[PDB]
Amino acid sequence: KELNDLEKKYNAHIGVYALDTKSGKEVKFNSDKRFAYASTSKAINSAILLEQVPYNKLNKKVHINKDDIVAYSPILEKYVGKDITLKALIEASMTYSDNTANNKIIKEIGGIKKVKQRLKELGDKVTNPVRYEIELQYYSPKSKKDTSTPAAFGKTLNKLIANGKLSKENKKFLLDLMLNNKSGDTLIKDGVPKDYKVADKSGQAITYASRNDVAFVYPKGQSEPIVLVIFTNKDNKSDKPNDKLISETAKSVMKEF
Repeated sequence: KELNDLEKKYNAHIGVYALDTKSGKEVKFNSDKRFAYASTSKAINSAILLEQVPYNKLNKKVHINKDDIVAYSPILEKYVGKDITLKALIEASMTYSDNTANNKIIKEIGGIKKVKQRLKELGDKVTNPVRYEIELQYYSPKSKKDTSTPAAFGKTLNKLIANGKLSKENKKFLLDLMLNNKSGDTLIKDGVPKDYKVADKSGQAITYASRNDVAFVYPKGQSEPIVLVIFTNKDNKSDKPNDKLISETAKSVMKEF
């Protein structure tokens, strides 16, 4: 199935970057075009924090007040005036896509500027974090704010997590959250073969049908992962996205491996 054909069928724009970490073979399609990354950045922020906090120290607590709360914080709203461990913060952001948990994580790292700084060091000059949740969800094709390209985002996910500086315990804790996440069952998880294990983080911005999924894919019989970045959008501001597009893009791309 050709990807050009998939863009016509759904009337959408597809951006893909896949890297087999075993062979180093790559599959690219509009892999240098910018798209809003939305909530898939939650994975990037959790990883960056886990580089500076050992597994044994995730029990450490942070205080949450009224001022921290942003829209769509299903777990964090129950914590106003309370303390929460860093472990529970990462779980709320990854599993429930909690917006307040993500802003607090970025604060712990030091703020948007420390995140950007870390990306530079990893060699990522493209990913451009500017706003916190939920302003980062307001995408305009005329702005570079909070956008990245499928190639830049995928090489960063490979460096941070697959070939990164995480300890065994931290890497496993994070990947297990991503494997047991039920929010991405309609995406990459829906299009790859049944024997394949998929650890993903999905995303949806408010405008232009911005629907994304990023994953670590384990083919039956291979312990090294295939990193898979799928960013898609439509032409009108108010377009509603169709998840089958991403399931189909994933089935089509996996045929190359």
